[PDB]
Amino acid sequence: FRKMAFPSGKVEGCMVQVTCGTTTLNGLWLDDVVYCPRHVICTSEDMLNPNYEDLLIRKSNHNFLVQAGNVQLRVIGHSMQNCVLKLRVDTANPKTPKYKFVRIQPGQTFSVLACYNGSPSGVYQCAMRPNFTIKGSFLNGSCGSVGFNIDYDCVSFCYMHHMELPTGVHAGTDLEGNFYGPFVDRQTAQAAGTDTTITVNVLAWLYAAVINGDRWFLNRFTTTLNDFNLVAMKYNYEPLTQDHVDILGPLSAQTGIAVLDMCASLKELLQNGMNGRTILGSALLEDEFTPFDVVRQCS
Amino acid sequence: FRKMAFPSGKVEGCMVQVTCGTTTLNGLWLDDVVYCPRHVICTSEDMLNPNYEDLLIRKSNHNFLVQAGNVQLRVIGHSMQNCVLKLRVDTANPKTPKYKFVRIQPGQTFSVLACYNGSPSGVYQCAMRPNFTIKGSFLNGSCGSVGFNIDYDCVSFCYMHHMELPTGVHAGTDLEGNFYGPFVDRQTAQAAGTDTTITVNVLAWLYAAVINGDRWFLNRFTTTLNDFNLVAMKYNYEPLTQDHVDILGPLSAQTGIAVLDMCASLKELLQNGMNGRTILGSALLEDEFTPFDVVRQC
Ligand SMILES: COc1cccc2[nH]c(C(=O)N[C@@H](CC(C)C)C(=O)N[C@@H](C[C@@H]3CCNC3=O)C(=O)COP(=O)(O)O)cc12
Ligand SMILES: COc1cccc2[nH]c(C(=O)N[C@@H](CC(C)C)C(=O)N[C@@H](C[C@@H]3CCNC3=O)C(=O)COP(=O)(O)O)cc12
Repeated sequence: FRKMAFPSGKVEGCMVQVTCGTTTLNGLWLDDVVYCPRHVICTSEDMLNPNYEDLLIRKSNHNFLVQAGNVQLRVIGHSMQNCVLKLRVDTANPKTPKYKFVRIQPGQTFSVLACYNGSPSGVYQCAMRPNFTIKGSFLNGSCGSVGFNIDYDCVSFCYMHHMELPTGVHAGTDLEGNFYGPFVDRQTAQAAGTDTTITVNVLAWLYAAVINGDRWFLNRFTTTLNDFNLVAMKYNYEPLTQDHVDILGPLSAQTGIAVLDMCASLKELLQNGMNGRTILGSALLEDEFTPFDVVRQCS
Repeated sequence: FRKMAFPSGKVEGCMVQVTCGTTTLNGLWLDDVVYCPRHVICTSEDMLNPNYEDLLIRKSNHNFLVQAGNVQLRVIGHSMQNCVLKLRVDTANPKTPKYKFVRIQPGQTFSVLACYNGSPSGVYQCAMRPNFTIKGSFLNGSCGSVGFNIDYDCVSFCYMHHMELPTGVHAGTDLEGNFYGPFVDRQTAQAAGTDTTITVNVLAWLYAAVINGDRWFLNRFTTTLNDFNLVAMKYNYEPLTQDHVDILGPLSAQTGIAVLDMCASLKELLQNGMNGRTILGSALLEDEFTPFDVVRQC
């Protein structure tokens, strides 16, 4: 069991660089539209509190340099959707995959393709925290890098990178430019809310352990969803949703362990601790594997 | 600071499916040659003690089914290099990157493109352990998946997957077909030698933790290289060479913590444990980041 990203080639073929003045960021070239963070239009001093609608009115199509590698793509239109700039270019990307734009929920994981000046640098898997932060790895010049999932050659884009909080975590938008969480694209220290443990992913990990024959923590009690949720919040664990119960279904069926029985097993772990014992080799409960992640690495 | 693999697009364009009989696995298509593990020619019976050269001479070009996506490539030749079968096809792969075949040293890292039926499934980073296994994530059908590094648009292939040991770790060959370690491509339960921890990599990772504003493990003390290595070897850590010390230079210069200062930190963490704390989110001392790995990301 390890953190595994999706193959990045279908997204690599869509990465370009977008420059305004001296500001260069990454953009996403799908069909004949390039998506990138709107603050590329900002000067260093417009950034503390920018008037983006005002800033954009001064810009023209020919103020935008879009480059696939060193090849220029002529910009023939521009609009602002929330915090993302949409640049219509004169060439449909021949490497455009089947795609959708999706807004993910806390807990869901995705692969990040870290890029600089339109050139891929690395790929790794992140989880969206309950406080709408990701624990990423980004340097200057990374903005506009995207996060994604691939389901049957269809690339679901879910994240575009904008910001590093003072705590070192990262924040950004979906591909419609709506931030995850309560952050804004300004040059300003913002703090995320207190983070919690992703309960649905911890349960998936317990299912993963059972599948591999590590099952001492199973007990003979059960619980209601509401009773579990109330206890979970006293341990800094996220409450479960009906959708969380549903995506645990496959693992529940595969192991024969009811979701609410596994919750009662987790509940006992929270009230009593590990007592010097390990699960899948570890003394800590892992919370960045989704049920889908567990199914993927077991099937 | 997280484990990050190279982007895999240049390799994805090389993965094909290879079928001989009722065995299917992955192959790597570069120019007009397809590389895959040789046991794709074996039947259930042969697997116990296969005389491979004997079994190969009895195969024809038309016994090999190579599929690239949905298109089928026609084998026009075949040979064996150690545990790797080389299948010549009549079509050159347009997506062939600039590439080299390299054999990595233990402690060095690479990216693994896990593939099933010639279709890429996931990418992650591994390190060649000192006992020549890797701690990967591979299921049935993953044989022929490859490991690689990328330096200035040149892909260096170093690993082709063959086996999962009873202990759950993994083993394979370089692209010349030579196994890493004492393993053999027969269907037997094989054990590796005792593993040790990659010391130079643990130090790099401690330097990585400092760079990211975590310092709770440092201390005022210092140690000599030999006195460090005595303690390190007692804990089944690999010895630290003067080359390792130099390789860590950049990280030492950036953080202003001398190497042998960090060694004293590691020596204390080994003698005192981690006392319930975590470093970069880990309860355990992590050894799968090389110095260059840290630098490239930091
Ligand atoms: C407001 O005072 C602060 C105080 C304390 C902490 C703070 N953090 C930020 C911030 O994050 N600012 C955004 C730009 C704003 C307009 C949203 C930014 O810097 N994003 C980077 C990615 C970053 C760079 C390093 N690691 C990353 O993740 C880009 O890539 C685009 O900027 P570049 O032109 O490429 O450098 C401001 C700030
Ligand atoms: C009694 O014998 C044993 C006892 C105890 C442990 C054992 N382990 C193996 C082994 O690993 N055997 C190789 C083939 C031999 C001939 C080298 C194999 O099974 N390789 C997999 C990838 C593997 C499969 C699961 N996870 C992976 O990483 C392929 O991909 C090709 O096989 P498939 O055609 O896909 O089934 C044999 C064995």
